[PDB]
Amino acid sequence: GGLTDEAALSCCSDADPSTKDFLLQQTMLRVKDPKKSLDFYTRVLGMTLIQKCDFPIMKFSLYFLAYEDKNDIPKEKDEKIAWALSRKATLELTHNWGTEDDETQSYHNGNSDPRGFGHIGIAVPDVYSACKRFEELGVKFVKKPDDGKMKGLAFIQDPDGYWIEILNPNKMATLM
Amino acid sequence: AEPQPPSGGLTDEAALSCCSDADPSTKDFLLQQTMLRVKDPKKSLDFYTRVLGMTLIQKCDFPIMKFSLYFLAYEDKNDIPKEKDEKIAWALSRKATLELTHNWGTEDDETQSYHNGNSDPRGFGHIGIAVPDVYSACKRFEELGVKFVKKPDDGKMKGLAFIQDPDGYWIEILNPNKMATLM
Ligand SMILES: N[C@@H](CCC(=O)N[C@@H](CSC(O)OCc1ccc([N+](=O)[O-])cc1)C(=O)NCC(=O)O)C(=O)O
Ligand SMILES: N[C@@H](CCC(=O)N[C@@H](CS[C@H](O)OCc1ccc([N+](=O)[O-])cc1)C(=O)NCC(=O)O)C(=O)O
Ligand SMILES: [Zn+2]
Ligand SMILES: [Zn+2]
Repeated sequence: GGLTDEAALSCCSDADPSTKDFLLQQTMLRVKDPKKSLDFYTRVLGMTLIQKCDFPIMKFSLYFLAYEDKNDIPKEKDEKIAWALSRKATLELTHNWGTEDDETQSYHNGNSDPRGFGHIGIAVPDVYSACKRFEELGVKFVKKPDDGKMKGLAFIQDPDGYWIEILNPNKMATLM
Repeated sequence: AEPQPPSGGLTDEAALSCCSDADPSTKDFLLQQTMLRVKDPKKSLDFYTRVLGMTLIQKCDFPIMKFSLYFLAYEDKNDIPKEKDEKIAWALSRKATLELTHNWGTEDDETQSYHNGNSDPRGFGHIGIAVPDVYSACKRFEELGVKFVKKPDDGKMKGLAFIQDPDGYWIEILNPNKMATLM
């Protein structure tokens, strides 16, 4: 069965002083087509492209997306890099050059075998109004808010089919 | 030239051409979690809290569906509310949390293991933690028996590391104030 609350806590340790100031900075996902992904994360989800890095020899680019005010992005190159990479909760989208031309290529979202990663999740003020707008924009849904068992929780998909949970923190406790 | 050239990297201009300003309806959206399935929650809780210094900020159990959820984050333990409902609203409104999904029974199934996304079929790559000193953090990780994908001075990007958790998910260990002098 599951762990009890006491057992789970016994498995946890206090933060060592050496981990002071550590922060969970990014989640990296590979994207087939950066044009489609950038449109989705900025226009549909409202994130900001805070940094773009290109690696010509290794043939890939990185796009960092985050919920930051665009006016906070530093102008200087090195300051910009340090600022973007010290923001909490960023998405690092990796574009391996040439995948958009390969009709037989697609990335795996982790929700069918083999499974592992499941989804990223965005907290919103109102799951119903967010999803009504997503519907109007033609967003693909795994789960609309009242579909299935948990009412008021949704799962949408990005252009690669990665699942994105849409949740209201103040309604999670009464889910079902 | 005649044939349509292969797609390559986007120019900075091409990338910005696909970006739209944020609609006001999304102004309070936040990136709250990354969900990873874990084979054994005991090993994962020990790793994330003892090795990486994260805090268990919420635990959820779903008896009928036979799974539990463990939320880990870099939060002060004293900020965790006492009441069950207040605790949930607070934990699920924190930015940058990890949601660990334990499907009951995987820990005793010797034929089972999750996939980390870095071998066929690929998708997800890694999570990343920003630290003040990659070399000192990785020296400690080595002392603790942490599995590495890339030590700080391994490969071309010196000063950047990748470690793995109990399920083999990759975790980047980076110092944001030195990333600009990489390459
Ligand atoms: N073919 C690869 C491409 C992605 C890739 O190679 N990423 C590398 C870290 S980049 C990186 O180090 O990031 C460097 C940087 C980022 C952002 C900035 N900035 O803020 O501007 C500046 C510099 C990597 O994973 N190395 C680990 C290993 O396999 O051992 C893939 O995963 O599909
Ligand atoms: N066998 C599954 C288990 C994990 C699982 O099913 N999680 C579901 C969201 S629970 C959830 O969203 O959350 C319900 C809740 C969480 C936290 C709190 N809280 O903070 O107390 C309260 C309530 C999910 O992925 N649903 C989409 C689908 O499969 O169609 C798997 O993915 O491996
Ligand atoms: Zn990364
Ligand atoms: Zn989730």
